[PDB]
Amino acid sequence: IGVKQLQREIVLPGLVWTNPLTDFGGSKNDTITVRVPAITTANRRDLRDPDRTVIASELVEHSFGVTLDKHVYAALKFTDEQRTLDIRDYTKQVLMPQVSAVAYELEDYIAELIEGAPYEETILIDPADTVPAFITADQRMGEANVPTDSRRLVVGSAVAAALAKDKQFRHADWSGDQANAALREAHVGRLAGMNVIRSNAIAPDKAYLWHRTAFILAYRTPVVPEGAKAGASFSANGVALRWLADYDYSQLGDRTLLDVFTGRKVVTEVDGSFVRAVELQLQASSITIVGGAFALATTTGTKQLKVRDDNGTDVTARCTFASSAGTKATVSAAGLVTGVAAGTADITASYVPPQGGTAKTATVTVTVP
Amino acid sequence: AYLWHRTAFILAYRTPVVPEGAKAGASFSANGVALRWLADYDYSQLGDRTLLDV
Amino acid sequence: IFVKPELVAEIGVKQLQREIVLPGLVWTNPLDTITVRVPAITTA
Repeated sequence: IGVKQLQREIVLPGLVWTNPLTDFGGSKNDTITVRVPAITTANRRDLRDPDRTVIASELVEHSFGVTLDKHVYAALKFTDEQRTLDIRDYTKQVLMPQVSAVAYELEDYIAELIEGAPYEETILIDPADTVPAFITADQRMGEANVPTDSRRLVVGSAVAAALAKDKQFRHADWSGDQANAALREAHVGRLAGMNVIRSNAIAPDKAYLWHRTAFILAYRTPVVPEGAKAGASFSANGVALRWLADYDYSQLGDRTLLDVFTGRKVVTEVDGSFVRAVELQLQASSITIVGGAFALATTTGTKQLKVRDDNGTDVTARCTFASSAGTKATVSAAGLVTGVAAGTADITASYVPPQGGTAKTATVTVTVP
Repeated sequence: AYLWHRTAFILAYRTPVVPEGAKAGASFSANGVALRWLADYDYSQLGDRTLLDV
Repeated sequence: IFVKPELVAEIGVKQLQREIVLPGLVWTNPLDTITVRVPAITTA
């Protein structure tokens, strides 16, 4: 007994600024202005110059603002009962799935914050040699005079897989370690100073290296309403959640709300330049449609085609599909090929390479029954 | 101006009872007459209602 | 130019309001409807 569905792990919320400052509603428009200390400019003058005039400097302190903008909430209605027919095992059903969903929603919020931050350029990591890519990332961090300490890197499944595939660490003599952590185990040790942290929430082919002073996350636990007969203050992996179920009456409503206030901020410069973080994207060079040749399902069926790169990442969302026999076989935008006429056709999937240039194309035949 | 005897000019107060979905708190009893505090959260809307009535 | 915060204070500035004097000078009765009996006066 027990076939519990596979579920994600909460790793990202523990690697970001959780409530750097407490009070937010005490200021206008629920936002707080943070001042950044300024710097002074200098000047040079030749000795024995006929002109004794001097040029004054300027000291202007640019400041930014952190604002609460989002309200993560989870709504659920009990099955026309309050005590036994819906929550027959208390604190083990309904509550646990709702808490897990809210935690995953906050994790996705943090992931959206990290991915949507303007990274300007993009470090293209090659599977042949990941260490040079990480060294380039270190160089990018060094150029902006970022402090060496408190630099954390979060990698995806594909990044860790490519690190394992790299011959630098696998051979155990190029990596120096005699225990062969890359082969005897699946955990890659810290490289280029930063440690390796695995996170499946982010895109598998995307890795993000950022200093501690890169992102701002604000979390506010709502106060327990005074007009609710129920109420709870259950926490969730470091952030508390507000639970209310006040028996909304109306259509015999047993609605339950698990909510918490969340707010995002990206740290920029005085002129505006996100040079405090870097992103690494795998240099995909070959793609192929999984499953090889296939018939379909029947003469009037559908099949969701899937395409994977050489590295082993799902790229179905970011691939285009074309049919050279559209009358024989009909393909959708997402790759859902539908069989309209029995026969033999071909479908070509094209993927734009992250490194740029011509799009990699792969053609697979289909035999619609 | 008004000059009246204590017998005249009477007033009546009830101090009603709270409904089922009350979630009431403490009492106030302003200027002698008692008052009831009602606090009802409206899940359908975005607000909470507080009522002091008699 | 130095950016500075804002200040909102409150020192003895109370909005003018009325005074509760009239309540307590009237015959208040607790509690559908209330009926008060009027005693009768006879004649001789």
